[PDB]
Amino acid sequence: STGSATTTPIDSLDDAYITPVQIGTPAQTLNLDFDTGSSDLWVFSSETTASEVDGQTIYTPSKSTTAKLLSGATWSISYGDGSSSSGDVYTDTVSVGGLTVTGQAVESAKKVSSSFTEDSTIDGLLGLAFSTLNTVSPTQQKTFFDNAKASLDSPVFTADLGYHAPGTYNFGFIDTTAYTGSITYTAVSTKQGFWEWTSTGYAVGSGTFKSTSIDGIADTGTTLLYLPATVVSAYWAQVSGAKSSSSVGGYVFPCSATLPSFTFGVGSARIVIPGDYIDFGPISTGSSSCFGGIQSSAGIGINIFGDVALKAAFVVFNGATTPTLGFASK
Repeated sequence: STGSATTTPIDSLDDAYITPVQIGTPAQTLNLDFDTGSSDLWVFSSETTASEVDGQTIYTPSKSTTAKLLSGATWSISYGDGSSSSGDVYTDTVSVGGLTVTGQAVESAKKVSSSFTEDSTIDGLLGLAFSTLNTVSPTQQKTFFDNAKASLDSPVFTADLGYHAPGTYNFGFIDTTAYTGSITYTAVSTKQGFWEWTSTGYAVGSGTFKSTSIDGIADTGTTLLYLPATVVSAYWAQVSGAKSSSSVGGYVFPCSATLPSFTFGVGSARIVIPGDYIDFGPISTGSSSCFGGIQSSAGIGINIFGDVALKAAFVVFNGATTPTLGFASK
């Protein structure tokens, strides 16, 4: 089997991407944030505290003939941005882009934090990291991908995120028309439950490539590119007037600037992030100070190849017995 679903930016900054997912019988379609940095599939629901729902579409298990309470199971998750959610668990049929899993754990939110309530476009998350990070207790649950894997033509999914445009998540096949050149594969460590890999270095604009190992995670659920302070300082030093602002919470730059590209290494291959991808616009409405898309990972504890980086590539998440990550230009 295979699946193929279009993913669409939630706003004009590509802050996140939503992908329609069918849950239950008859189908209830919710728009979920596919997150390769976490491992819970959770949704706004008929159980979510009413004051914490503001425009989201909810899953109502009592209207699904295939829903079953997973008795005694609870979940609770906290994300890198400080947001959180928790609740109880149903199993139900879940389909993505024509690919169906029966008995998928669908985590029903009883509580969500403010950031989720305030984002009316995101009806929940679909985690695509390794199932060892799943938060369901006392019986840990599998991700949609892990459940689908044995049925897939090939044990892979691919992320093809657009810049200010829709893109695609495919399951079970590699679309050879979706990228240019060849795919370069690189080793993954699953020790922390992430799609963790080591970049071979970077370049700023037309500058020379610096060979240096940068361990980090491929995380579709993080907007920006978070890298070591040394690397980030070298980038912003090439932008007149750019500075790190503690009041704003990161690097800002004059909105009048033209940003340089940023290149990252994948083995001997190179992925180029155009300068425009690094512009996240005015810090507040009407400001002439703009927020940067490359930020320091210092104090996160991990480097994160978020959407800014991933959208510059066609990315293969290879979930074979020895997992690997592939990157191609597109």
